[PDB]
Amino acid sequence: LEKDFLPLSFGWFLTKKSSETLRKAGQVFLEELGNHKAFKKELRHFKEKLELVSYFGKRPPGVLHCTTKFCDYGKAAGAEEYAQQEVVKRSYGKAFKLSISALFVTPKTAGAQVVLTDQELQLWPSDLDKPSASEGLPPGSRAHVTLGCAADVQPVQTGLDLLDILQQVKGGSQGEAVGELPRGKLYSLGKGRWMLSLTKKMEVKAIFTGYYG
Ligand SMILES: [Cl-]
Repeated sequence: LEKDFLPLSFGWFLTKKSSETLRKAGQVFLEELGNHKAFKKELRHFKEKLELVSYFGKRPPGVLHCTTKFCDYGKAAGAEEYAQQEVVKRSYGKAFKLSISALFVTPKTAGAQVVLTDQELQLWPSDLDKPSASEGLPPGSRAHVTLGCAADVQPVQTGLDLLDILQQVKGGSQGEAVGELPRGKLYSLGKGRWMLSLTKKMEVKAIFTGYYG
């Protein structure tokens, strides 16, 4: 009868090569964004400039990763429900490619938007608190890699911020780009929200597995 612990969370964990590449790309973005006059003009929402690398002080300590289901060893809602799925068991330990379409910043978080393939969507949970469907967006829209958080912000916030951004962008509030950074168009969504839409999507290798701490 004896029950088994679940992981702390399921997700795609980037290889060291991929993790370092994306981490470097994220840091260059914060450096460039912070230098951009359009960003400096609207510093209200955050002769001195703001170093965003310092602002987003809390970074993922290990390799970067895209979380599917936070489980807390079973103490999270729907953890056992998610973990016993056939597709989760089959995909365990398996290698995937994650497509990064954009990098974004809010006063709370910094992260990368992941656009899941159809296969990868099968690994996306259905019972997320405040899902994409709740905001008129397709499931898996809030898939992401967290690059950094403000001091009193928890990592789960990054998914909420991406969702909020995509609801702005969906409803035609994207507008025209305020400018351009090296690797894409820079969009200002107001209220401290910024998005860099990559000219060429970035691909990273990651293994779908369970994290225990
Ligand atoms: Cl979702």
